[PDB]
Amino acid sequence: TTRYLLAKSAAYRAHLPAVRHRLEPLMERGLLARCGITDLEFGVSARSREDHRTLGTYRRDALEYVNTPDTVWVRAWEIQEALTDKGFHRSVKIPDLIIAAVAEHHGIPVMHYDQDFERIAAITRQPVEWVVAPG
Amino acid sequence: TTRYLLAKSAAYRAHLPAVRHRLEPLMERGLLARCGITDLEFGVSARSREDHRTLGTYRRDALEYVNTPDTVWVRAWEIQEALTDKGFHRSVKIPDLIIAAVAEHHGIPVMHYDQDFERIAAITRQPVEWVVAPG
Repeated sequence: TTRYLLAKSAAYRAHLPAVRHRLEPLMERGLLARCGITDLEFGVSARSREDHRTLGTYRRDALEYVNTPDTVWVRAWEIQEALTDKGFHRSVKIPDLIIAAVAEHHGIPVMHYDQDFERIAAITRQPVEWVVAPG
Repeated sequence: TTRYLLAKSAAYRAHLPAVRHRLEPLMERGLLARCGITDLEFGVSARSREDHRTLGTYRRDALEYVNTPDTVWVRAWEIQEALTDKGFHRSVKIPDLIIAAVAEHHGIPVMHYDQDFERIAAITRQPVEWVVAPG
């Protein structure tokens, strides 16, 4: 039904059996999504220039593209402001703010393995989901 | 004449006398630029929610805005690919790729204090400048 914007923390664990068990059916159904910044974070995992090309081909084959509206910069600033008094603005990574803003714009959950997405969602009220139960 | 897109590595050193000596005249002349992502990285330095607001007001008063075109995501991916064989894709931060793409789009140098901008410029041939001589 709804797609999930897959965050690095889950993608980098796609090889673990429980995580694969969740991600493979979503992928086969076309329910995993990517955007500009999640592709960039995925590209860090390349092991050669050609492998970076292989990874790009995989991502374009396996995850549905969603656009990044130009509102993400201010939205991320708003979220960062709301995280500041608790001090989370110094630990929540800038790319994760952008990912959250993209997912919120499209009305899709972020699928992740990082409590920081729960810290963002406490502010935005947007849907987020652990790829597998954290415990 | 030309503006400079100010990167975090220089902004975070604005209090050092040599750096202030370079940045204050540029600021007074309206020659320092900001974009969505450089403002986000600056916001990490806030020391309270209200201070985050103070910092935002300062940035809007002190640095000229430039837009972030939707081409930055693919441009950053291209740069990351060209950094991959040397291994720099695993150390050059995603926000710095975006900053470089913004500056390149606008034809303005990045003003920085991080050799990673020189690694990017070796690929793109775009202008970059140390805020003060690195040595």
